[PDB]
Amino acid sequence: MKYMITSKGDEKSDLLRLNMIAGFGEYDMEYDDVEPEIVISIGGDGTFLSAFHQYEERLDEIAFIGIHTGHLGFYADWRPAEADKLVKLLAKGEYQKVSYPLLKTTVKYGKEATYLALNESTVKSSGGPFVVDVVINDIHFERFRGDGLCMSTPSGTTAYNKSLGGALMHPSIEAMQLTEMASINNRVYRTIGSPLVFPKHHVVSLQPVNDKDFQISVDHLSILHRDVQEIRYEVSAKKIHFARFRSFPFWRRVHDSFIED
Amino acid sequence: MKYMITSKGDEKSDLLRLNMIAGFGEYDMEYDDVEPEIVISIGGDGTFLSAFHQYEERLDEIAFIGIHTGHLGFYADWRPAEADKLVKLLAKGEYQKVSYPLLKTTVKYGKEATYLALNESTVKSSGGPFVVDVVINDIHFERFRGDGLCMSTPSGTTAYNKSLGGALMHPSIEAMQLTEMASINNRVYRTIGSPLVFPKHHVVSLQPVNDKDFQISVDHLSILHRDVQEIRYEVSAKKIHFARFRSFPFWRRVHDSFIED
Amino acid sequence: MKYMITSKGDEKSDLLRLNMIAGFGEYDMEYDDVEPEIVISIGGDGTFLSAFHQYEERLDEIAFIGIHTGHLGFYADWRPAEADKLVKLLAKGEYQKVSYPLLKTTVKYGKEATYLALNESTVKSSGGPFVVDVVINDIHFERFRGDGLCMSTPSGTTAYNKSLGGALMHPSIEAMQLTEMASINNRVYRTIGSPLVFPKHHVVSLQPVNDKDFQISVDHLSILHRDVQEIRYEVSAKKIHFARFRSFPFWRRVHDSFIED
Amino acid sequence: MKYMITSKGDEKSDLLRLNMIAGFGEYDMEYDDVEPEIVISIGGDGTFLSAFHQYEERLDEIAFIGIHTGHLGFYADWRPAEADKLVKLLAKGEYQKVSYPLLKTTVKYGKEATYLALNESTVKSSGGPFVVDVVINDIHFERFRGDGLCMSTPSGTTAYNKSLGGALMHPSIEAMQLTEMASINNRVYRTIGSPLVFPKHHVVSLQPVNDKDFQISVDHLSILHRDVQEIRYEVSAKKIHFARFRSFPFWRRVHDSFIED
Ligand SMILES: NCCS(=O)(=O)NC[C@H]1O[C@@H](n2c(C#CCOC[C@H]3O[C@@H](n4cnc5c(N)ncnc54)[C@H](O)[C@@H]3O)nc3c(N)ncnc32)[C@H](O)[C@@H]1O
Ligand SMILES: NCCS(=O)(=O)NC[C@H]1O[C@@H](n2c(C#CCOC[C@H]3O[C@@H](n4cnc5c(N)ncnc54)[C@H](O)[C@@H]3O)nc3c(N)ncnc32)[C@H](O)[C@@H]1O
Ligand SMILES: NCCS(=O)(=O)NC[C@H]1O[C@@H](n2c(C#CCOC[C@H]3O[C@@H](n4cnc5c(N)ncnc54)[C@H](O)[C@@H]3O)nc3c(N)ncnc32)[C@H](O)[C@@H]1O
Ligand SMILES: NCCS(=O)(=O)NC[C@H]1O[C@@H](n2c(C#CCOC[C@H]3O[C@@H](n4cnc5c(N)ncnc54)[C@H](O)[C@@H]3O)nc3c(N)ncnc32)[C@H](O)[C@@H]1O
Repeated sequence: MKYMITSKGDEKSDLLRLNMIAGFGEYDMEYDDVEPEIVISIGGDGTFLSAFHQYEERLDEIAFIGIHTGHLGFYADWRPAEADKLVKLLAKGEYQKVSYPLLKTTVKYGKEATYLALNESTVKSSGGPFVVDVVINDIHFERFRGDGLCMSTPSGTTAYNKSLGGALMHPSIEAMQLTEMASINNRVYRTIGSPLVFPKHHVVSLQPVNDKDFQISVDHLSILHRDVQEIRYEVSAKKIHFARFRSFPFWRRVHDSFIED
Repeated sequence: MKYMITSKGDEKSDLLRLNMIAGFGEYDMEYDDVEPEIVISIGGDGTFLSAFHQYEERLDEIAFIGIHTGHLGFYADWRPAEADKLVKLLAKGEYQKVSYPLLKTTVKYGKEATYLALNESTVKSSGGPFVVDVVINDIHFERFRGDGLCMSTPSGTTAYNKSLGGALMHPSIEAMQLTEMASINNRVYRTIGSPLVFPKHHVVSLQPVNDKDFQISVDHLSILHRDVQEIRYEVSAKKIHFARFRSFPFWRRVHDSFIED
Repeated sequence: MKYMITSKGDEKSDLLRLNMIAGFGEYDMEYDDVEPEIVISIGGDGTFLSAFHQYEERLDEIAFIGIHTGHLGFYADWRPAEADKLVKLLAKGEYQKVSYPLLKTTVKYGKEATYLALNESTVKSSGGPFVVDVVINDIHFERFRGDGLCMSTPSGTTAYNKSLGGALMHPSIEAMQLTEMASINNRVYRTIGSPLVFPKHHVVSLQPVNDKDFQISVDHLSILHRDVQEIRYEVSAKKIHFARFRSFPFWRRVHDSFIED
Repeated sequence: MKYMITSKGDEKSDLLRLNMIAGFGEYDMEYDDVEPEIVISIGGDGTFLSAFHQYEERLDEIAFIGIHTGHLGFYADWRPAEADKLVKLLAKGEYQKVSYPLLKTTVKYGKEATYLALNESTVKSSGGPFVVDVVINDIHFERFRGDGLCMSTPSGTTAYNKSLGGALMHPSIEAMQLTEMASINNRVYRTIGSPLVFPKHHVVSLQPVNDKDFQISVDHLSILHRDVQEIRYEVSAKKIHFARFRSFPFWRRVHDSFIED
C-alpha cells in the first residue's frame, strides 16, 4: 500500500532508504509521504521519534517500523542486513500490529495546547527555582521543589525515566509514570521521592506556586511556555501501532539494550 | 450476616472488639469465625495481614475492613472513634466492594508449594551468597548476585518495595513489581538495576545457580526452603475484597501516610 | 573591631540589623562594610552565601556569623532572640574560629577564570546534549552523558549534593564530592553512577567532546560560558572562617535540619 | 626477607605459588608463615581479605601484595604473567609502601570484643525486626528501622558500600562511611537516607531498642552476637601496608573494575 521512509540523513541510512524504495518498486507499493499507511524509520530512536511526530495526526491509520543503522534502537528493532526480507514480508502483508500507550499533555494559559508523547513529557523552570503543586484527580498531593518532573509512557520508561530511578514497565500496561528530578527534602520541604505509576483516566495536574514560566519538553522537543496556569497529564486515548513480523519480546529488547547482546 | 473480628491483642484493640461485638448484637449479625462474610481487623497493618492469611481460602466470599488503633494503617483505614458508625453502616449493608490484585508464588523442589501475598514475596540466601538466574516468560533475562529480590503487589508497593527504590503503583493496575536488594555491578557482574513492572500472565522464574537453599518470605512469614529448583511469580487470579463505605482514594492514603496528615 | 551586617531585606531582618547596630554602638565596635573583620548575615542560607561572595577576597581576615530569621539555616545557626547575647559575646571577643574547606573552579577558554564555592559548582549544557570527558589527575576516567555534574564542598554536601544521592561529609574532611545528574547507562553509554569523593590536590577536569557551551553555576550564581576548553576542580587552599561562641556540632545541625528539631 | 604466600587453592593459584617459592629460593629470601614481613596473596579479593585477617596482629611489620588469578581484584592488582618480575623486584627491595585506613568495631555485652575491617562491618537483626538508635559522639542522631547498616573503610567503598548507594572515597582520606540497608521512611519512621562520612576520632555507636541479638559481619565473617549493649565504630589507629612496585592509581583501579579494561 502507501508507504514512506524517513532517514537519519547520513550516507548509510540514505542508501538503505534508496535501496528499499527500489525493492518496493517491484510490488504493488506506492511511495506517499502525505497519507502513508506504513512509515519506515531508518536511523536511531531519535529518527523514529521524529517519524512519530511527523505523522501524529494519522496515528490510527499507520503502522510504524524502525531499522537501526547504528546502536541501541528500542523502537528501531530491525537490522540493516534484513532490509530485503522486510521489503518482501511487508509487501506481502499478513502481519500483526501491536499497540503501545501514549501520554497526553495539556498546557493551559490565561487558551489550551495539547501534545502527544511516545517517550515522556518533562517540566523544568525558566532558570529560576522550580516549585509546583502536584494535584492528582483534583486532590492536592504534594508541593514539589527541585529541578523538575518527568512523566513517561510505558515504552518511555527505558529512556529518561530510567535515568531518574523510575521502574521499567511492560508496554501492555496502560499507565504513565512520574519521576522526580533532584527534589529538596528537609524539615521544611517534603516530596514522596518514589516514582508514581498512574492508570488510565487518572489526571495529574501541575499548578504553579510563584513563577509561571516553564520549559516543557515532549520527546526532546523543548519549548518555553509563559503564563502557564496548569499542566495536565493523562494516558492518551490514542495509541501508536507497530507492524510486527517476528517475535521480539519487550523484555528481550530490554535485555539486549542494557544487559548484553 | 456472618462476621468475625481479629484484634492486635492489646487492651485498646480488645475492648474495641468487645464493644463492636456488643453493637452488632443489636442487628441481624452472627459472630462466626469459621465462615464469616465480613472480617474486621483491629490493630495495624500487621494485624490486617494476619487476618488476610487466616482466611485466604475464602477470599472470594469475604469483604475485609481495617480499623487502625495506632499509627499508619494503609489497609486499616478506619479510626476507632468511628466504630459505632461502622457497625451501623455495615449492619445495614448497601456498601460497595473494591478489589486489589494479589501475587502468586510457586516454589518447586525435587513437589510444588504455592502462596498468596498481599504485600510481597522476597527471596534471600541461606546465609551464603545469593545467586539466581532471572527468567521472564522462559527467556533468560539476567543473573542476579546480591542480597535478594522482592516481588510486590500494587498495594504492597508502599511497603518493602518502597524502601528498595520501587515505584508506587495504583492498585487498580493488575501487575507485580520486582526490586533488587543490593546487587553487585562491576565489569564481571551485571543486573538491570531498575525495578521491573510485569502485567498479568507474565511469569518470572528464579532458578538457582549453585546453592539451592533460600529464605522465602510471604508477607513477613519467612520460611527456609531447601532443595529449591525454581521460584515462580505471577499475578494471582484471586483478589482481596474490601468493604468500602466512604471515598478514601489510594493517592490520598499515600499522601496521608508519607507526606502529612 | 570592624564589622558589618547584611540583611535578607525583609522587615524582620532589617529591624534586627538596626537593633544589633545599636547594641554594637555601646562597645568599641566600628561599622565598616569595606574592611570588616566580622561579617554578620541576617536571613537564610541564601543571604549567608551572598555575604561569603561579597567578601571572598578577604576570607582570611574575616569571621562569619549567621542568624536565621526563618527556617533551616545550615550556615546561619543563630536564632533572632539571641541577638543581644551575640552582640555582647562578640563585643568581648574571646571566641574560637572554625574553618570549612572551599572548592576552586577554573574555567579555561581559547584565558582563565577562577571561582570559589562554599556549597558547590555545577555544570550543565547550553540546552543541547551534555557530553564531557571526566579526567582525574590527567587520567581519563569516564565519558559522561546526562544532565550535568555537581562538585560539592563538605559543608555543601547537605545541599544540592544531597538531592543527587551524594554522601554527607563532616566539614573537617578536606575533600570535594562529585555527583551525577541523570546519566545515561545502556550497552553503549557507561558512567560510574556512584558519587566520588576526592582529597586535597586531586584535580578533576571536565573536557568537552562536541558542544563547548555550558551553564556553570557557583553557589547558585549561574553563568553561560562559551568556547570552554576545560573545567578544573580542586579543593581550594582558601578556607572560610566562622566565629563560634557555643558548641553546635555538625551532626546535630544535620539532625536538626533533616530528622527533627 | 621473611615472606609467605597464600593461595585460593585451585590448580592455577597453587602452581603459581609453587613457582614463586622456587624463584624466591634463588635469593636471600626465607619462607616463614609465622613472622613474614611480606605476605603475597594469590587468588581474588576474598583470598586477599583472608590473608589480611590471618596476619592482623602484625599489620605494622608486614607489606601485602595481591596477584589476581581470575577477575576483578581491587586489592590483588598484579597479573600472573608478571610473577617472575614480582619475585625479582621484591627480592631486590627498594620498594615504597602505601597505607590504607582500617575500621575498628567494638561490641559490648553484659565484656568487650574488638575487630578490624579492611572492607566493612555490617549489622543486621537475628531474623526479627532491626531497630537501633544511632549515636554520633554521644549525640542521639536517629532511630534506624530497616534491614541493617554498613560501615565501610575507604578501600571498602567500592564493595558492599557501593551496592548500597554509598560514595567512592579515595583511600588517602582517613574516614569511614555509613550506609543504610532498606530503611522505612513514613510519617512515623524517619532516617537521614544519605550515606554519612565520618573523620578520624568520631565515634558512631549503635544501641539496641528492643531485641538485643544481631548478626555482625566483619569482611564477610558473619557472627551472631547475643546480649549486645552497644556496637561502636571508629577509624582504627592501625593501617594496612601494601608493597608498591609500580604506579597504579586508585581511580584507574576504579576505572578498570567498573568502567572498562
Ligand atoms: N538525543 C539527545 C538525548 S540523549 O543524548 O539522551 N540520547 C538518547 C538516548 O536514549 C535512547 N533512547 C531513546 C531516544 C531518543 C532520542 O533522544 C531524545 C530522548 O532522550 C532522552 N533523554 C534526555 N535526557 C536524558 C538523560 N539525562 N538520560 C537518559 N535519557 C535522556 C529522553 O527520553 C528523550 O525522549 N528512546 C529510548 C527508549 N524509549 N528506551 C530506551 N532508550 C531510548 C537513544 O537510543 C539514545 O541512546
Ligand atoms: N512487622 C515487622 C516489619 S516492619 O518493622 O518493617 N514494619 C512494617 C511497617 O510497614 C507498614 N506497612 C505494612 C506492614 C506490615 C507488617 O509487617 C510486615 C511487612 O513489613 C514490610 N517490611 C519488611 N522489611 C521492611 C523494610 N526494610 N522496609 C520497609 N518495609 C519493610 C514488608 O512489606 C512486610 O510485608 N504494609 C504496608 C503497605 N502495604 N503500605 C505501607 N505501609 C505498610 C506498617 O504499618 C509498618 O509501618
Ligand atoms: N534559592 C534557590 C535554590 S533552592 O530553592 O533549592 N533553595 C535552597 C535550599 O537549600 C538550603 N541550603 C542552602 C542554600 C541556599 C541558597 O540557594 C542556592 C543553593 O540551592 C541549592 N540547590 C539548587 N538546586 C537544588 C536542588 N534541586 N535540590 C537541593 N538543593 C538545591 C544549591 O546547593 C545552591 O547552592 N545551603 C545549604 C547547605 N549547605 N546545607 C543544607 N541546606 C542548605 C536552603 O536553606 C534552602 O532550603
Ligand atoms: N564472597 C561472597 C561475597 S560476593 O559474592 O559479594 N563477592 C564479592 C565481590 O566483591 C569484590 N570485592 C571485594 C571482595 C570480597 C570478598 O567477599 C566478601 C565481601 O563481599 C562484599 N559484599 C557482600 N555482599 C555484597 C553485596 N550485596 N554487594 C556487593 N558486595 C557485597 C562485602 O564487601 C564483603 O567484604 N572487595 C572489594 C573492594 N574493596 N572493592 C571492590 N570490589 C571488591 C570481589 O572481587 C567480588 O567481585
